[PDB]
Amino acid sequence: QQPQAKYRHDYRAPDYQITDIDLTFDLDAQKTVVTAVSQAVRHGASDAPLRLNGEDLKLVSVHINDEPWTAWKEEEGALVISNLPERFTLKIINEISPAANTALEGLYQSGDALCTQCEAEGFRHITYYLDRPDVLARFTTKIIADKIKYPFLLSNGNRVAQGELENGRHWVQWQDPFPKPCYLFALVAGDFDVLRDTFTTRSGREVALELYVDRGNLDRAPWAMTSLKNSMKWDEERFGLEYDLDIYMIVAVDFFNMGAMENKGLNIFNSKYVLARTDTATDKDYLDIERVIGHEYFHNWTGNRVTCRDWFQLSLKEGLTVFRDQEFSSDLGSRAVNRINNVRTMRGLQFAEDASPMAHPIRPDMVIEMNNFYTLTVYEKGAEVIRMIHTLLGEENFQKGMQLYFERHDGSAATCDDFVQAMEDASNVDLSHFRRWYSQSGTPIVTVKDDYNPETEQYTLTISQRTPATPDQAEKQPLHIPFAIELYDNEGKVIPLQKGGHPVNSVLNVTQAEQTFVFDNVYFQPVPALLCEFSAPVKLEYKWSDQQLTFLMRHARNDFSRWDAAQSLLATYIKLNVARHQQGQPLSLPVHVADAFRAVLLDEKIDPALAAEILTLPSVNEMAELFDIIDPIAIAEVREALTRTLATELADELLAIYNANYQSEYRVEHEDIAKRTLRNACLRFLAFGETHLADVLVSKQFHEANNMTDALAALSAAVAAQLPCRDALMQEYDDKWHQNGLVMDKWFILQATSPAANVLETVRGLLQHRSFTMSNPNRIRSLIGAFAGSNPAAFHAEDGSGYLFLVEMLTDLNSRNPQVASRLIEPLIRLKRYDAKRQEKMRAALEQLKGLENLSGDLYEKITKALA
Ligand SMILES: [NH3+][C@H]1CCc2c(Br)ccc(-c3ccccc3)c2CC1(O)O
Ligand code: NA
Ligand SMILES: [Zn+2]
Repeated sequence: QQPQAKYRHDYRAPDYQITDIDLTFDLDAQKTVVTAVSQAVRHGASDAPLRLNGEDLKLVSVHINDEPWTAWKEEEGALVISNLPERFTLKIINEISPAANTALEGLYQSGDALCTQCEAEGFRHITYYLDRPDVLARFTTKIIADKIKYPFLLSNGNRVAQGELENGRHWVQWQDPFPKPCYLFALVAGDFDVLRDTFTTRSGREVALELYVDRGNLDRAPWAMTSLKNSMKWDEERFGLEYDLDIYMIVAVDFFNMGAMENKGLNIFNSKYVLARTDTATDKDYLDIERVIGHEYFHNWTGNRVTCRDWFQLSLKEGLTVFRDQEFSSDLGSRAVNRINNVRTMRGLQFAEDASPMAHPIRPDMVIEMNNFYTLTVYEKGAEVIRMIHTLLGEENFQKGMQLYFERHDGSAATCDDFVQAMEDASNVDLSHFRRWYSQSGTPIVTVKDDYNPETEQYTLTISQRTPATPDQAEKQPLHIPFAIELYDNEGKVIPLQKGGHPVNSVLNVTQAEQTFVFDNVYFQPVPALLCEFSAPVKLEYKWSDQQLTFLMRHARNDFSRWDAAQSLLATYIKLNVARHQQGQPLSLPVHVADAFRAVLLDEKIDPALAAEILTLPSVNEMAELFDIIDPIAIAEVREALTRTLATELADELLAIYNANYQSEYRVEHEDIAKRTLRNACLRFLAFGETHLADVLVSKQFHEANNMTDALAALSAAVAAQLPCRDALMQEYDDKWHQNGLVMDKWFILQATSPAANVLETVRGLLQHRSFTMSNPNRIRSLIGAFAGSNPAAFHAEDGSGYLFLVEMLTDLNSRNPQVASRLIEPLIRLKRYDAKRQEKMRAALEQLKGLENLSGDLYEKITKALA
């Protein structure tokens, strides 16, 4: 029987608490023996039994105060112990097999090392325990292993004991003084190179930093170490927070499902977010390592010192920590580029999730498998909700709320409501209506109409809002939407906002279904910038003219507004030509639209970081969100045709800007990164010029590149334009990098996203490639996931071959690695967005998976919602 769902309104405090736990591991890959001594305290009724969670455990013994216990019974996923006193010592001994753990949750094998992953509910795969985040205990961990095979034995906290044994075994004991929920426990055993450094806090605490990597990779760790130090200094300056322990350890592992994990004092990272060298890593990799390193470090306060009362409160730490890593990257790098890409993700990927059968509020109300809810909504929309609080309060009040949040809840497990109340009490801003953002799903739609009265010199905005019903909620109500505006006159000068002789704040409080806002002393009919900086996560409906948008592309004060205006301009003609493609007609584009992008290329006063993003066309997933019914083949071909048209009309300007931004020296510095993004944005268009010219330029950049950023941009362009040099370049890349999995991932992504007519045939053949393996999540997502998620034109082939391919892959991964399978099934859940003939084939595919033997709960939850 598949699992029953759990509901947020059923939360009840635990009948039993555990205050301290002493763990002993006798490590072995085939068999590990765990001994756990816990000090327990009963808070519930005297006749309530102790219910411990446990999965795939071989129980060996159960003692209460050293007495072998007889009043216990094992049930599905639990050990139930009865007739207990109010205080006692529980001792459990059980066995596990890390070598058989292909799901990568609990204690498992990563190559030759042993490591753990315990969030959300993985610790119960190690021993019987109260595997819930509102139980906080002080841990002490003793590890015993073969010295030659496992010379390094790591756990949370500080080393407090160590010894050697006979038969070549040794041991180390660790102690972590901060109580924690078990999902923050970590253990690592293996042989590593160690990069060691130090960081001194502003108050004088010296912290030892230790980065563990595979033998031979010390020259790939310096940037990660630098990013850690940068994270520690920034948190002090911006939030006034210092690290609270003596050591900070990071371990890079090749086999990892969840990107990275914030285990107290012992983070475990996917190698993709640690290792970097200029010849193997791109600018995006460097900046991703920075953001992930920061994200995990910032969890030390927003997550660890204050954790979650229950898993429905996940956004309490993830939304706030994402917001923190966004501010970190924005302060240190380009704020405009960070915001633009964060908005592309919201519009392009999160809106669709909110328009799917899996839609949920940032604080879910119902969950079957908690691992299915580490989502764009909980993370990305969660951060937008935090940012809206920052917008309503301001930086000063916002930090006051942070400090009150920590004062009240440091050392406990809190809820989302606790956080909002702290911000409300500290700032004196009423957030009662704002709380609805936590409980209501779906994307609000904000409609705006304006009117200028020359007689009275008044400008009136009539703003309405509505949220369409979602599969999970039939009731929707208006929200508190912060709506930021700016009014520009005929010269591009900002018009002061005022009413009745008093200034009016530029952040409007849109709180009702319909409302009017009147402004005085509007001397000239203005051009509005609406929803500035994406001030709320909503869809905007305003009948722009092409001239208003090109005006904003020229005169808007904030760089984000200039990019946003260009997106609105493109959207109108993306929709035009998709309709034309469906009727067999070629692309049509007014002359004045191409000229607006010509002016961007030739504007010497525009930040090249911004110009590069305006010259980056929306992705196929961003384009899909513009349509009621997705035609993935028309979207893909219209994107190419638009690229070809602009490449021909702007050929001369593109080549000039491309040559002007050449850089002989390669530096990982934001100004250098910006020029390089603008150069490679021009290269995308130039690849679609005359064949002989494009093939020479692309091949030249590939062979002369002194860094992987420029080499991969050329290789990507050769695949995208199907240039004659493609096959040769792709073979050289393979011949050179086939032994480096991280570098080959980029190669698989290009194969899976290729516009070639035989892409599926090539993808299937790559299942036997020397660098691919179904045992590594990174390889799976780079080839299979990129195909189903990032090549919808091929995944949605009219013959249904894409659906059948994915069914085969998921049949394997459902038994091997359900967590990775659940991420790969997401393209099938969106069937209702497509045409009826495609829906029929996709339902048939879901029905096949629905009838699998040993269907995991991960897929059962999604399949059930999809077929409803
Ligand atoms: N608590 C863990 C859960 C694992 C997880 C998943 Br699943 C998906 C995305 C991220 C992540 C998001 C942003 C930056 C870096 C990483 C994480 C890491 C985490 O949130 O620290
Ligand atoms: Na900055
Ligand atoms: Zn996180």
